Amino acid sequence: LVLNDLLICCRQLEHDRATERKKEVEKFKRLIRDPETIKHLDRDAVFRFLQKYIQKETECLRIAKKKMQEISSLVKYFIKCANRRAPRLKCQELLNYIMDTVKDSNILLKDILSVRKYWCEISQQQWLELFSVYFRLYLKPSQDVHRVLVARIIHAVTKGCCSQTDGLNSKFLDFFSKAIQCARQEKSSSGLNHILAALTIFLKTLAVNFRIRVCELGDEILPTLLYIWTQHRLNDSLKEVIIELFQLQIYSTKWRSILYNLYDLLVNEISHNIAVKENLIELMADICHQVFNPWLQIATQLISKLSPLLMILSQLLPQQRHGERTPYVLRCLTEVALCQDKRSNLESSQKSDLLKLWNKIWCITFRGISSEQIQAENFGLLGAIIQGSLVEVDREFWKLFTGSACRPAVCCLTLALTTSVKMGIEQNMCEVNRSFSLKESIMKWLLFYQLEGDLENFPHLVLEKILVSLTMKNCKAAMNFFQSVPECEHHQKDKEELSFSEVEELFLQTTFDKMDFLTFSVHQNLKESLDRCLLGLSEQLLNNYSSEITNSETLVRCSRLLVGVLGCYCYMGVIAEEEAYKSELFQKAKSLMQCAGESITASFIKKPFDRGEVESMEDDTNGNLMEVEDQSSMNLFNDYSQSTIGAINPLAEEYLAADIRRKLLMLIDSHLHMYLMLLKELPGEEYPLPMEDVLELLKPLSNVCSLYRRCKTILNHVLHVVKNLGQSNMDSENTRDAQGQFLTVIGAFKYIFSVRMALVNCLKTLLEADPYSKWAILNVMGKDFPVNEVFTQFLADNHHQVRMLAAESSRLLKALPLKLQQTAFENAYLKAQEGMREMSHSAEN
Repeated sequence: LVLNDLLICCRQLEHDRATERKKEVEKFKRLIRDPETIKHLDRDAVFRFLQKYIQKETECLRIAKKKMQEISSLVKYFIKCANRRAPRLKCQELLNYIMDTVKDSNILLKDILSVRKYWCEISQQQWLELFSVYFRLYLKPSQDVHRVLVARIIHAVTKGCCSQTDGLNSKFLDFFSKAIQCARQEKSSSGLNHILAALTIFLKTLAVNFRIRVCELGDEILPTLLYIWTQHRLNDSLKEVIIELFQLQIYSTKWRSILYNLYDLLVNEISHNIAVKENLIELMADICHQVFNPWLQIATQLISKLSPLLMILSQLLPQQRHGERTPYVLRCLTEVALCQDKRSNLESSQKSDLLKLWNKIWCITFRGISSEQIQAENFGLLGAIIQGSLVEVDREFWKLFTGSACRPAVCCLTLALTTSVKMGIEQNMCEVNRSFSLKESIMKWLLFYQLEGDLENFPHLVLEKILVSLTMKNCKAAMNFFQSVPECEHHQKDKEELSFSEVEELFLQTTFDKMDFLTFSVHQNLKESLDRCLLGLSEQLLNNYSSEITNSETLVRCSRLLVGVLGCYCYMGVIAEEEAYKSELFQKAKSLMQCAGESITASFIKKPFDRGEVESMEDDTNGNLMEVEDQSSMNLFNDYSQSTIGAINPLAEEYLAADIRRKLLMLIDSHLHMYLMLLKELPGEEYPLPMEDVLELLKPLSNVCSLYRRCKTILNHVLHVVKNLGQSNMDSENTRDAQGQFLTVIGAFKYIFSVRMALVNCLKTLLEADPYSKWAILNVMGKDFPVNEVFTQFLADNHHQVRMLAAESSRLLKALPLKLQQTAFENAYLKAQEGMREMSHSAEN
């Protein structure tokens, strides 16, 4: 046993290069069972799992002293060693992975295998992962596996994920890039460099970024072949140099504009339905670059005509509307005139009209210069549009999109008629936009609109009941008529097995309160509401008993349990007893245990992002439990009858954790005093994470509660210290972190001693190296409401800040932010209050 595999390991010496031809299979067989050998690997077979490197090449690479399958077999053997597959073995997964480099004459068998080997390894580390460059060197070389091409992005992820690291100006690829951009294939996966570039983008000069762009572009422009790459291409400067181009306006961009020239007709290059334009939504977004780089009429001229050509400017139209505000109110007519002709008549003209309607909407806030002639023409078109008055949908959009020209009301007929919400709940609001009273002139409209409200009998309306309710003016003429009207349906359709979960039905629940409690006084009708209570009490237990399928709808139903309160307001504020008192015990445990019920039970970037997988995308089932947890979140939301269910729930939640990360997510989602162990979740949990994960990102919201609390009073900070020790002690590996730890400083009074109610030396230390001074924001609170010697201390800090500024290529242009705009930021704090010494700093200026 102890030596049994050691025999096989001794046999691995005999399964080394010479005699290997059998015992390796026998090992692979010994592998094929190897009882508790991974346990021994967790015990002594790590060395075997390491011999699974160490002996392996000693078997293999020594035997390696045609027929590449031997490697592939050895690869299989490794893959078999890998097929331990519980296994981790990062060292070989480095070294053997290093050994899995070319440069370890290869079968390239690690190509997906390392990629395969990249999942929870790349959970753990990189270290350098400099072999990314070797890999980069590898792809830089001649032979074809497009595998590396996106697998670059893996290395990029390897940097881009936990690395807190980058370098070489990403230049090697960048160098290769335009080199590749001479002529090549395998580009879209290879486009992953853009991501790497995007990844690279951190805290560096867009100038430093600016190199290759048009360089690819025209060379790029020649082929379309993968729009994906092209899209992938379409990305970057359309942010980055857009980040450059969002800038100098306030602050070769012409060449970029020239590079953008390449776009201008690249618009024309579009073959495609609106599909190319649809695909060009990005390019439309990229066209927003073209917005203001002044051509808007040349667009209207490019809009001079045209069947699909309609769609283009039509597409372009919203982009024009969208990509900024402030086109020419002069050009408005130029559009509006051009718009007048086109937008009306076609099957497509609707989209144009919708755009025009949107453009019209876009015209609305367009302001400052009044000639209403266009508006009149529009008001004329307002008829001419309302003249068309026949559509599937976009009129629903176009409606207020026309109506915002105010928002005639002659179509309040169609509003009373709205059964024929998409427009309406808006258009009605757009109508309710007239006044409390104004649009109401027909006394029948409201119930007619409530008869127009017989259609959904539109969850998007969540407050539009009050919007529906807006006509009362204390008349209450139709008041209860509609109230029972569905309440009739509420009875009239009453079935336990029927469709249309009561969500939408309960969606009327406080709509009454959306009239009166909007405008006991509420609790009077609570029965007519409590009708929903049973309606709510209708479906509750069923899957709550069942633990079977189909409850996604119910989850979707339970999704409305996310109608929230969480603050101080009239309207949703009115929802509270309309919810909370409304369900006192109703589902209270009934929902609750269902959680305890739930309790026991292109993607390629996730090799590193298995943690991101560990973050996010795992499981739809119990996403309900999440939806439940969300529904459960109401408890906390409620927590300011049957509250201790919440207390139970955490006490329940307290139990232990893997998908319980999502529970740990819930663990955040939170006596509050007594609740301290709610943290104690993290206390193991965080400690468990060596956390290449963002994981404590949520910890902030948790710490937010910790804040919302912090002897009995004590350990939380003491823990949250460890939370800080999670970082300050870490003193490394954020790229992210501390922004909440920054936020943590609210309520100012060894290892943890210095920080507690000071901590700012970190905030001081927070200054220089970051996404550049990510922390720089954190300046804001720094003194933000101090006391005097505190302000003095704060000054001393402000000094210590000014002091901190000391330490800070274009890293100076970075220090320009990084010392300076940061120190300039350091001002902005001084921009706050007092104890100024204000330009006594600017003495430094």
